[PDB]
Amino acid sequence: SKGEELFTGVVPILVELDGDVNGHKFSVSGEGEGDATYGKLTLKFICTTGKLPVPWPTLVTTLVQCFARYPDHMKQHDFFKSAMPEGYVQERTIFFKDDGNYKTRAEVKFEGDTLVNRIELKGIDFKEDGNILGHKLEYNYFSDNVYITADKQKNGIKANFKIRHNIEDGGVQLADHYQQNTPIGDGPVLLPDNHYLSTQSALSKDPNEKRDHMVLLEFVTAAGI
Ligand SMILES: [K+]
Repeated sequence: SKGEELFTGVVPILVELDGDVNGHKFSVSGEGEGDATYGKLTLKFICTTGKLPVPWPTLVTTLVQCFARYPDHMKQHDFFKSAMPEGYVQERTIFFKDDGNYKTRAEVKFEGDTLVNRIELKGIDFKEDGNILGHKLEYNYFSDNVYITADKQKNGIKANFKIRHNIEDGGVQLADHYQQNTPIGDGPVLLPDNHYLSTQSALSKDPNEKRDHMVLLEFVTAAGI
């Protein structure tokens, strides 16, 4: 595709989210860079409206799969880069088991030489003393597989996966993800064979930063072919 050549080096990334969860409104801004040669993302997010009303870990997935390392033998299955520079719409429902759900819609595209992810999140039916609104999740690390399949009728893809969010002194808060991506442009895109993205997210803090924030180091690699 044309789009693949946009990712051969280090690309600056901007993320902007507006959220509304059980009536609590909030915004997040993120900056960093992605190096798709290595599947490597480094990002820092700030809650610009003050204190974040959900746990940071629950927003990682929402807050640029075009930075996946696709092995050379799977380059024909890389929908994400094939949609660039015009981009794709990424939409999700995220099902928090025994709790509410997030519904997200994002546009991922280049603005100049900057890869931008603009997101609207709406969360409904959360328990106000639940693990999410009660801030009962650990802040550390999670890893999983994003199972991707073609959706020929929207000229895009679907995916699904499950995140096991660690509960502080406890088990796991499951977060079932259902995803669709559709190209923004009229251009052609690569419709993939079934495969997955193996993704590892490491969360940390900037010792100098007083705002509510999250530092993210993530690796994303396509596999399963
Ligand atoms: K938390």
